[PDB]
Order: sequence, then structure tokens, then C-alpha cells
Amino acid sequence: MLTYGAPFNFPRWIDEHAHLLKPPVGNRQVWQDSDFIVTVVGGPNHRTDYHDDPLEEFFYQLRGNAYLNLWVDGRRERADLKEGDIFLLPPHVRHSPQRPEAGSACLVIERQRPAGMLDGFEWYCDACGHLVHRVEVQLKSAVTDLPPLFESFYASEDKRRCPHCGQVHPGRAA
Ligand SMILES: N/C(C(=O)O)=C(\C=C\C=O)C(=O)O
Ligand SMILES: [Fe+2]
Repeated sequence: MLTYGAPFNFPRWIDEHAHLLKPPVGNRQVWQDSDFIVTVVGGPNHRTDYHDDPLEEFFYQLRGNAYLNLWVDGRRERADLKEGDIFLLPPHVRHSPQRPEAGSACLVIERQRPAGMLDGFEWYCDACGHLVHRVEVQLKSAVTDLPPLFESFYASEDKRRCPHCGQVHPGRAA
């Protein structure tokens, strides 16, 4: 049977969920309990964390524009996601998505992680670029598994202290 229901109009679905594609929620998973994690991410949202995903991520920027701060080959880089752009991110490429536009919408597709395949979330020093803090997580549920992790980093000057230059990371926003 059609466990995930029948086909449905995507632009209409996005419009109808527009109130959830803005702060404080910012995103919405389309189907529940599926192998493919299909999410629409709106805006505005900025962030300071870099994700280390052990699997690929697919992006299709449907509405508005966004960009990904990356680390590529030891250097800091930016991949722009202009409206209409698609992108496939390889495993383990550190990325920090920035979505400054209200009313933007990006289709993001990931896969469920098998037991033992962990995700990393990392912060880097604005002053010297050294890794400041990394947490590895078995990522089941995104909604419960991630906010406390981010909160506890922002709450602690110890966690936020660069081990190489002692500069304390701004936490939630530079
Ligand atoms: N599903 C999350 C994830 O990759 O952990 C991604 C969604 C990025 C949206 O811009 C992200 O934060 O990189
Ligand atoms: Fe530093």
C-alpha cells in the first residue's frame, strides 16, 4: 500500500506550510518514518555550526536564494544556492547553511543513518580557523537530537574556547 499517501501538489503544500518555514521552526519534513528524509527549509536563518554528514545531501533551491559556507581542501569556501540551483554534497564535507531570505524554500534530501554511522557538528575559530568544538551524534530525530546540543555549546565559554588561540567563539551569532 501507499504508506506515504498519493502524489500531491508541492507548491500548494509549501504555501500551506509557510508559517512553519520561518522562525522559530524554519523547516518541515514532508513524510515521516521514511528512509529518504525529505525536508523543506525556509528562512530567515543563519548559523555557526558546520555539519559533517556521513552520507550525501541533495539540495534544490526552489524559492529564493541561500548559500553554504564550506571547508574545501583546508580552505574556507562558499557555494551559492541561487533560486533554481541544484547541488549534491559529498559525504563529510563540512557545511554551514545560511538562509537569509524570508519566503525562501529549499528541498533537502538525506537518508536515514544506519546504527553506528554518526553525524558530527563542529565550530571553528573566527580568529585562527582552528576547530573549537566537535560533537558526534547518532542522528535519529533531528528535532530532539539537535537543539540541546546547540544550546549547550552556546551556554558554555569552556566549550566555546579555541584551544589554539584562546579566543572565545560568539556562540549563536557573530
Ligand atoms: N538536514 C540538515 C543537516 O544537513 O544536518 C541540513 C539541512 C540544511 C538546510 O539548509 C544541514 O543542516 O546541513
Ligand atoms: Fe582560535
